[PDB]
Amino acid sequence: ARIRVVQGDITEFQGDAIVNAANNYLKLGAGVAGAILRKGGPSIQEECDRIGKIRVGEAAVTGAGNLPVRYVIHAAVLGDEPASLETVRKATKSALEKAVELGLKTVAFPLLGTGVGGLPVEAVARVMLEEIKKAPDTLEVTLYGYREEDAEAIRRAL
Repeated sequence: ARIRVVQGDITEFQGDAIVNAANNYLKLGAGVAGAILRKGGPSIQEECDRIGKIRVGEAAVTGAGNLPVRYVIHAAVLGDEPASLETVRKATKSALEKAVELGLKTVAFPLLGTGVGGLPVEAVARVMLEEIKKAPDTLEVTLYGYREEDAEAIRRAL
């Protein structure tokens, strides 16, 4: 895979899709998921509802409403199970698996598990980069740090 690192609002990403740090109930509540719902519109939650609960570690795909991107890949990092580097690794792999299957060429990922999940940026960046590097070169993953120091931490892990 190809990798870019930026600092900013993931909802403004211009590409094929963005990954949402989701709970397995696919409920857009706390975190940026709330901003995603806000800017994307209720259609995102509606599609999530139609899908129903999934298992922590898995991912689900829906449209992105009014977001510049086409899809929102919901990576379930916590909920019925606590966030951990293990759930982060699994959710990342699942999100990537969905991206490849849709033949996407540009997808943005946040540091899964570091928001509501409360996991450390350095450890999460490491785990996610290991999984991302296994993806095909046809896919370019943009990692978003919500603070400049987070983006800098991701770059140090490259």
